[PDB]
Amino acid sequence: FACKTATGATIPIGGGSANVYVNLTPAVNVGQNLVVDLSTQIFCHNDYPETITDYVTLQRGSAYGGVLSSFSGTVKYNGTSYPFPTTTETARVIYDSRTDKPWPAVLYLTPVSTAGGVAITAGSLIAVLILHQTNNYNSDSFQFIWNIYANNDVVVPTGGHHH
Ligand SMILES: OC[C@H]1O[C@H](O)[C@@H](O)[C@@H](O)[C@@H]1O
Repeated sequence: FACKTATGATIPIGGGSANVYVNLTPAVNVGQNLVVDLSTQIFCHNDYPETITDYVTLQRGSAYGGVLSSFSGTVKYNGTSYPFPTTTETARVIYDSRTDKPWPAVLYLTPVSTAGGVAITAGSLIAVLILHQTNNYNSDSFQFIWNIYANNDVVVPTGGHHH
């Protein structure tokens, strides 16, 4: 079992870490959800599907930068919504093919009530997600650590008399 990003960063058998750079909607209005769909950027495969079934969860997710300071939200993993930051492991997804399959993780993040102005800066680390892989074959338990960086600034528009 190993994983890669659409841009070509890889994490090999046994786990490791990689960086994922994401485009974000540049203005996230109050009450709205900024959606970070990692299933278009992170893909994984099973190296021995004839004999081994791989089980993959989101084990932990932490918030950073502007997301930590100015957003609240959830992570939708394989269709079920969990808190984000996430300290409790999710249900599992089965990987059973040598063909790359998306990792079905999507962040839904809404600005907190005191947000306003620049909330996320380009290049900043905004999230870390731990993909946990086990299987039905041996004792392997591996962590694939995805560092999620913003490709662009995100602003929460404000009102007032200054524009
Ligand atoms: O993907 C099938 C199998 O491949 C390798 O042996 C290791 O990555 C295992 O942990 C995994 O279960």
